[PDB]
Amino acid sequence: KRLIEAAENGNKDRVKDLLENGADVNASDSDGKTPLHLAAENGHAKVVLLLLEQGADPNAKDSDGKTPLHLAAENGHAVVVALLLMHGADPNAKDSDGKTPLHLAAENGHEEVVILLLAMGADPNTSDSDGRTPLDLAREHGNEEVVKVLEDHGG
Amino acid sequence: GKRLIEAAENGNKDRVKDLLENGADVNASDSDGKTPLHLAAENGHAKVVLLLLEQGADPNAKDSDGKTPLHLAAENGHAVVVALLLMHGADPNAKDSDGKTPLHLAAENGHEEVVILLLAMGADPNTSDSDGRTPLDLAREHGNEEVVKVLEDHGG
Repeated sequence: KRLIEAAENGNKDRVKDLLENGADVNASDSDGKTPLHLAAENGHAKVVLLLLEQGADPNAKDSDGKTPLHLAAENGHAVVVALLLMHGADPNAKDSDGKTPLHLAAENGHEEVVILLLAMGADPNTSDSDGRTPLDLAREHGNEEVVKVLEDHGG
Repeated sequence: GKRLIEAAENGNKDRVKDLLENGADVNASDSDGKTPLHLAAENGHAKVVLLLLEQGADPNAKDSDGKTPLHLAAENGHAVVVALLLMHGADPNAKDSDGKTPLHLAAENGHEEVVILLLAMGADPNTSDSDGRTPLDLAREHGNEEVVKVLEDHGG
């Protein structure tokens, strides 16, 4: 409960003391949001690492089917994405719109995140609910470097 | 091999791919022991780094200074490159000729994101270089306060 708000604002000290007091590393909000979802979304890499080493699930799905990897990828938090991938976050997990972390990174033009996801086996040809691939979204965004990266990985 | 090294240094992914298709050795070395992966990691060419790694480039190949591509990427603060190298098994505790690990080089140059990634992959925060200095001593010496705190929190 308090741990979720402490991970959200990137308050590492308050996160550390709440788990020392016995707070569940995998505690969930009414929206299925865990402390790892919010720290990942907000780009708090140090908090993300502490949560991961304490056993936080990098594949926990919220009510939108989004994992902390979806949220970090969407926001272009490259270091956070790398930390999640290192701890076994699925780069092909689909949200409620059928979008993988790669679809969200490509849509928002996050080249570094796209590279990291592809390196960890993200399928560049996965179709979302509208039948669109991350390449289709990268072309809609217009960043030609992301377009090129996806094309080079068999997109 | 020589053409592959310069192309990897320039970040020319298409020329790198063309040379590998023509039979260029992924692990070709210069007279200084620098491989195409050493130069692509040093110059921060993440896309070239990924292509080289998937084609079998050694992330632990040592140059004449005992530096691996991880040392060079960590020293220059290339976070994405560091993450790519770590994913492919680069040793975060490898020592160069000065006894410095990539963590010593990252801490010396104030590269906080690189330090976080190295620590996450098991880099020992208390390794001593040839002068008996730890990454914390080097982070302190060069006034890198953000790096100092991170190292202290990881048992430094």
